[PDB]
Amino acid sequence: SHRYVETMLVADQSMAEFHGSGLKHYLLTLFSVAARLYKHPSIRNSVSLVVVKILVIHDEQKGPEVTSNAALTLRNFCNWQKQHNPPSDRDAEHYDTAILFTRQDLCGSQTCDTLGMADVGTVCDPSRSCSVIEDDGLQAAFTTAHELGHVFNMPHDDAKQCASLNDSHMMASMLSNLDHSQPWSPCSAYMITSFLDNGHGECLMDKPQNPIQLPGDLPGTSYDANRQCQFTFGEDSKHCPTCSTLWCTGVLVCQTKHFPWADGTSCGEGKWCINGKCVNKLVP
Ligand SMILES: CNC(=O)[C@@H](NC(=O)[C@H](CC(C)C)[C@H](O)C(=O)NO)C(C)(C)C
Ligand SMILES: [Mg+2]
Ligand SMILES: [Mg+2]
Ligand code: NA
Ligand code: NA
Ligand code: NA
Ligand code: NI
Ligand code: NI
Ligand code: NI
Ligand code: NI
Ligand code: NI
Ligand code: NI
Ligand code: NI
Ligand SMILES: [Zn+2]
Repeated sequence: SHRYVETMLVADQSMAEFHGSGLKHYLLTLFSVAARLYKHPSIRNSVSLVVVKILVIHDEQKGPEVTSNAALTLRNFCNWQKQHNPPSDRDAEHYDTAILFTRQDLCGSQTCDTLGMADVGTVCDPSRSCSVIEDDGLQAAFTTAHELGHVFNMPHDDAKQCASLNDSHMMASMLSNLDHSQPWSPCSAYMITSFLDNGHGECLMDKPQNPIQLPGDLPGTSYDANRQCQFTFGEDSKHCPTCSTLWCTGVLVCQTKHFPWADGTSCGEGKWCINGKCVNKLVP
C-alpha cells in the first residue's frame, strides 16, 4: 500500500531574487532527488513524494518572517502555511506537508552551520507538518530528504533508541559519506514503519490529482559544474580544479563545502558523475 506525500514547496524573496526565472525548475530538481531517495528499497515502505503546490514569495509581506534563527523561521513558517491549505484532502491543492527554501543562512542555538530544521512525527498534522531548508546549492536535496525524515518520525541515527537496530545514512546528524547502496539505516526503516503501522500517516493514502511534473533527468543534466558552484558560493563563483568533491573559485583561490558533484554532471566527453565517480554514460 502506497503513501503519497502531497507537498507544497515554498521559496522566499531571497530565493526569487537569486534564482530569477529558473527558481521553479530548481525547486523541482531538488525535490526530484529527494523523491528518488524515498523510493530506495532500504526505507522498507512505498513512499511517493509529489508536488501539488508551489508558492514563490516575490513580496516579503505575503510570506512568513524569515530570519537567521532556524526554529523561529520554522515556527513563523509553520503558522503562515496553515492559511494556504484547504481543509479537506479532497481538494487537489491540499498538502500533507510544506517545505520552505531560503538562501538565508540558518542558525541553531550554537552555530550557523545548520542546514535545515523540522519537527518530529508531524506528517499528517496540518499545523505542524513543516520543515525549512537552507539553499546551499544542490545539497539542499539531501537536507530536504533528511528533514522529511523527522517529519516521518525518524530520529538521528546516533540516538539511544537506534543502537540495537544500527555515519553513512540519511539521518546522520552530520554529513559524512552516504552509503549509496543503503541510504536509510535500520533505525530509520523501523521508525517510519512503526509510525505508519500505528496509523499516523492516514492522510498519505490518497492519490494526488494533477501533481506537478518532476524532472526525470539527473540534476547534473540541468546544472553543470559552474552552475553548482554558483548555487553554493554565489554567482561569481565557477568551477575550479573529480565527481567526489566540488571545488569552486573565490590569486587563484578555490574553496569547497566538501560536497560531491551532482549525479549527471559532465566530467569529460561521454562521461559524467554518479555516486562521486566519473563513469561512462553508456554502461557495459
Ligand atoms: C556540514 N554541516 C552539518 O552536517 C550540520 N548538520 C545539520 O545541519 C543537520 C542537517 C543535515 C542535513 C544532517 C541539522 O542540524 C539537522 O539535524 N536538521 O534536522 C552540522 C552538524 C554542522 C550542524
Ligand atoms: Mg493560497
Ligand atoms: Mg592563479
Ligand atoms: Na546555516
Ligand atoms: Na553557515
Ligand atoms: Na534514524
Ligand atoms: Ni523582516
Ligand atoms: Ni549502517
Ligand atoms: Ni546577478
Ligand atoms: Ni557578477
Ligand atoms: Ni569544469
Ligand atoms: Ni572545509
Ligand atoms: Ni558518496
Ligand atoms: Zn536532523
